[PDB]
Amino acid sequence: ENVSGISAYLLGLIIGDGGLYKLKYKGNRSEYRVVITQKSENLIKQHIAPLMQFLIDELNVKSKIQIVKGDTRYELRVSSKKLYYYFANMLERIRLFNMREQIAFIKGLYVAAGDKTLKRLRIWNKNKALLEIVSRWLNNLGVRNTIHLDDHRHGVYVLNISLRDRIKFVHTILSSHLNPLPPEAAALEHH
DNA sequence: GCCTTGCCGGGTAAGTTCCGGCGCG
DNA sequence: CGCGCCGGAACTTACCCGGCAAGGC
Ligand SMILES: [Cl-]
Ligand SMILES: [Cl-]
Ligand SMILES: [Mn+2]
Ligand SMILES: [Mn+2]
Repeated sequence: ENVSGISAYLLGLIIGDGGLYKLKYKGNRSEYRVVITQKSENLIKQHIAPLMQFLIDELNVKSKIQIVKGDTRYELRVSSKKLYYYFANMLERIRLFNMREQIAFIKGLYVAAGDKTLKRLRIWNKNKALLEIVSRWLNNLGVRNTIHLDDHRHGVYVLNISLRDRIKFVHTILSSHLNPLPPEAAALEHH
């Protein structure tokens, strides 16, 4: 499914560089936000926003995509109870992702929280349970990896992908045409 | 000879929840 | 009155990045 793949990709970005927020305001007012932030304006507008917009249209979500410029980064934001729960329930059921969704999610998580040099293959996150799920998926895909506490200070774990399986990881996972290619993977393929 | 990877410090790119406003039953 | 989109941004915790050296083949 094209929509489930894009969805899993976006969830990867949300988990890695954004979030899902249920806000309560003065006067019993409220808001539900789907958020992805990124320093690069181009990435948010040229790569991420069009995918989100496709999803919004497919799901008949009436809300608009907002791009807010902040001091340190751009924010892509959709204010939508419907889209919020769509992603929050998907995240709840993450262990049940099929292979396609797994790969889309890993791509997204990597763009957001991965080692972009690709000299080493690493993903940082404070959620060990999350990295452990990804570890299992990678193993099933034949990509060896380890999880260690990379930063004792702030308690951020790292998922290190064995360079023995660099080709398999990059070609089979980052470069799968089953769903949107991460920018650096698209570049490699077009050379 | 060199690759790999745990480990750790460097200079910062994300995240999180406020605010005032509007719309609508 | 009770909720849910919009637009902005202040505030908080950094961001992944990259060097080093131990191990192992
Ligand atoms: Cl990438
Ligand atoms: Cl509304
Ligand atoms: Mn990021
Ligand atoms: Mn953070």
